[PDB]
Amino acid sequence: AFRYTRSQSFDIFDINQKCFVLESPTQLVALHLQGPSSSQKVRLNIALYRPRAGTGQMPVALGIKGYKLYMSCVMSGTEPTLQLEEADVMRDIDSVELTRFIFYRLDSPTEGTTRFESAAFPGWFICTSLQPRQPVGITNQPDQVNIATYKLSG
Repeated sequence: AFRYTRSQSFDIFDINQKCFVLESPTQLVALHLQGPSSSQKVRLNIALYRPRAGTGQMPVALGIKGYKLYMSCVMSGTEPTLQLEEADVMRDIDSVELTRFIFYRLDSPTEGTTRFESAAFPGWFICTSLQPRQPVGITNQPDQVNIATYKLSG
């Protein structure tokens, strides 16, 4: 279904200039990182895939750079949930199960912004809260009382 092509490291901020930090090994939070603290900003190692749902094709996996984690979308209880999993780099994504790691990177090239739509959960997008220091999650209402728009730089 998808084969790995290459990775590239990016800084990422949401549209309100919050960055990601790894609050605990299983949870990202978004905050305005500043002042006087030891919290380390997360960079993404974005693995680009080639193919072998409403979805704009640039399928990617999102590695949490330096922490040996990849983002995934999975059912928890009865609700789609963003999680972070210890996973090695995957050459092949060739099952419904492994599709949990794939997002479509949706760039708005003119504006230089990006959204990330789950491949396992089409219609669900990676989002942050309007409030700082809350978990990064997924939503089927992107940018509606949350932020689902990012600016990447590499």
